Amino acid sequence: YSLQDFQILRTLGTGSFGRVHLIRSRHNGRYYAMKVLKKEIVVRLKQVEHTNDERLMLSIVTHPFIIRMWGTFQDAQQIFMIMDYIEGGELFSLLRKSQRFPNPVAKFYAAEVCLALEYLHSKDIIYRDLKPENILLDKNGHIKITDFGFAKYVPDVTYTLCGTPDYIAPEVVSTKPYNKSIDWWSFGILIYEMLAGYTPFYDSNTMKTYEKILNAELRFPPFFNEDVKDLLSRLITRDLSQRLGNLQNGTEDVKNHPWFKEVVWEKLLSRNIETPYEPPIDINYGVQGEDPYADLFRDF
Repeated sequence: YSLQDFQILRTLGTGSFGRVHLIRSRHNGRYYAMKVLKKEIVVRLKQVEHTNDERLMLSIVTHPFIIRMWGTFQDAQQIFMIMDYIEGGELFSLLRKSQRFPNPVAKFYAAEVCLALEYLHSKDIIYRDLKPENILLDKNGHIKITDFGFAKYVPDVTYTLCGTPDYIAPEVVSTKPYNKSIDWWSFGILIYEMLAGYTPFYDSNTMKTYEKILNAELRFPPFFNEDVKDLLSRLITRDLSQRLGNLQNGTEDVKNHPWFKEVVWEKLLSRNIETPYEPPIDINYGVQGEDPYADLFRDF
């Protein structure tokens, strides 16, 4: 893969480390998104590691519902990340534009997220940053989990406290070692938000938030059907001996919850099912003097 192997079409957005672009392969006329990161910056911001670790993760994970990176490459001043081109937007803005989601819609999305989590987990890889913001929807309405900046290969336990305040689990707020089960806590919060419009322990200020998370009652809105109320009740628990996903049968207990009875995990996993919504219709790359950073962006 090379910069001449494609033809830039337009800027899709402006990241902190640089733009990203809409590109067409000039070999098969396929589309991708070029995420460009200026090395000069990545390092000014002491963000080298975080950047390489994402590339690795993306190199060792393949799933219908996990975004794909077909490759990288770099010139003398920035790295390039060729990635799936997702048409459809982010589950977050879809949510806000419609206050709350209804049981089945939420159920669908949860089901696909469950599947990718099942995968990641079966390889001792935990995600760690489950928000509606990192879930993108592609043209046909399916899901694509993005940003694997916080995913780590965790065979036993880990420590690093990261993620997003509301969707975070207790054992992380209070610096304890944790396995992949935090992912199930966050999963429960994603579901609560798709159905309520808000997170359960929200609070404009951070610590006030780590507070409730740590010491607050889980109260459900009335229209919540029992099932969801039960699932969320098992998912969003503070005691890991009872939290779904961390039990004798791992993912199976989540996949087998009543709330997911009419779900053929097999049909869904093949994208051979129907979707509840289909989304609708300087810059000097190539330069190459000396690169003081090469030593750090070698795998690219």
